[PDB]
Amino acid sequence: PGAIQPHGLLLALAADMTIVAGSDNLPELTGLAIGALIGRSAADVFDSETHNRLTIALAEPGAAVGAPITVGFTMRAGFIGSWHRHDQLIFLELEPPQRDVAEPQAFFRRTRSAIRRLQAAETLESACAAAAQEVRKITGFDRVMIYRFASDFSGEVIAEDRCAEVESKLGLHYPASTVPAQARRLYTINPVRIIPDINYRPVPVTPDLNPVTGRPIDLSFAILRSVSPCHLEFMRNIGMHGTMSISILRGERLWGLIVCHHRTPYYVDLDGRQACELVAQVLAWQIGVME
Ligand SMILES: *[C@H](C)[C@H]1/C(=C/c2[nH]c(/C=C3N=C(/C=C4\NC(=O)C(CC)=C4C)C(C)=C\3CCC(=O)O)c(CCC(=O)O)c2C)NC(=O)[C@@H]1C
Repeated sequence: PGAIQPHGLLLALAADMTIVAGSDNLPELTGLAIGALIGRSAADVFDSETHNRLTIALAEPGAAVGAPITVGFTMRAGFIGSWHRHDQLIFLELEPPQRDVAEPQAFFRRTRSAIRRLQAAETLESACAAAAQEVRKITGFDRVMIYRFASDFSGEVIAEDRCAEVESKLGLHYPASTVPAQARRLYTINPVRIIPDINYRPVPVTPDLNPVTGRPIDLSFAILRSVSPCHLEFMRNIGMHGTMSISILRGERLWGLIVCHHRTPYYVDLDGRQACELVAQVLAWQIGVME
């Protein structure tokens, strides 16, 4: 155990900013070796401006999450990074700057438009239909659904927008087991979950033992964390190899999910995930007034 999905890098720093852990794909994306970085200082590995951004963000020890940091190394180029504090470690997760031609970009206009359209929705039903259609425009996903939770944590697909070629899931009910209590808990903490490719080979993080708590590294807060085989099989059975879900939060309660599926592996960068997050906040607020 102790692995992530390969579409990014995970570096784990101790509270003092010393590199204590890393995903095995660091030489393949940066050039530097994993062992040639464990025990190394962040001041040596990152450029002066990057180390400054990191130090400034980590100067408040209460702050659990950080806005995207441009991460540049001394041997560089720039990665888009997210940090989280969990299990007494600072997790720095990097998305490579290498954009694919199939992947969407330029989310601003489409997001402003989505929010303009969403505000004009008259009912809870028509706001969820507009949110599904608008998220599909922003992202390019094949199918986008609004999956609402019932009191027993079972859900129903109350809304959906999709490519004509893909099948419908509108009106379908599923047990609470499909999205279990511990998956649901992490969605109240980190609002967007991504699985760009259900057939990924997990990339391990070495060492997989936390050098402070004694206990192995808890990656339950990492964006790149591995997926339970049960969910991967569930997705494979419906023919969707790329997924993304955005929680609809009513306070800390999970009202539902904005579920996105793609037939082939599909990736939405940090910019588009933050754009979708905003749409979900607008939608949750409107659900609150309309309820
Ligand atoms: C395993 C035996 C049981 C199980 C576990 C499981 N599910 C998830 C995560 C998700 N499950 C879904 C559920 C749906 N997706 C949909 O498209 C539909 C309607 C067609 C449903 C009911 C969702 C949206 C997620 C979130 C992840 C994602 O965006 O795809 C987990 C957590 C996996 C993770 O790492 O996030 C687990 C452990 N699923 C089953 O079916 C079994 C009963």
